[PDB]
Amino acid sequence: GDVEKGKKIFVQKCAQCHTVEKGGKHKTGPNLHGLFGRKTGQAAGFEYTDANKNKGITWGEDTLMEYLENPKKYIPGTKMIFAGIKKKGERADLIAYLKKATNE
Ligand code: HEC
Repeated sequence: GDVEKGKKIFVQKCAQCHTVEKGGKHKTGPNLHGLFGRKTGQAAGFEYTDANKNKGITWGEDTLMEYLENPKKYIPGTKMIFAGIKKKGERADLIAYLKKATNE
């Protein structure tokens, strides 16, 4: 995917609730640094729902593609209030940006 387009999507749809930088603050949602290859619910010091904590999948391109299409369908009971990104291209670009930004 396109990292620059993904950053624009992230700022538009995600950044109000999430930081990506190493040591970045929790906001409404957890800091996302180090997400790739990590199980659900593992950001230190964030109070996850039992639903997010117990989902038990590993974050990566495949699981983010499914989650971000419809978060509540993938993790029923999640307190992430976000309807989803319908378009495959937009999700792919956003995920390309997250793979770069959350590993810097
Ligand atoms: C605030 C209104 C949110 C918006 C907009 C987005 N996210 Fe979110 N997210 C938020 C909360 C409160 C939580 C915790 C959910 C819970 O039930 O405890 C989350 C969770 C995520 C996760 C999972 C993190 C993990 O398992 O460690 C991811 C990967 C995530 N959120 C990504 C994400 C993206 C990419 C967004 C823009 C499309 C986005 N979120 C919007 C709050 C909010």
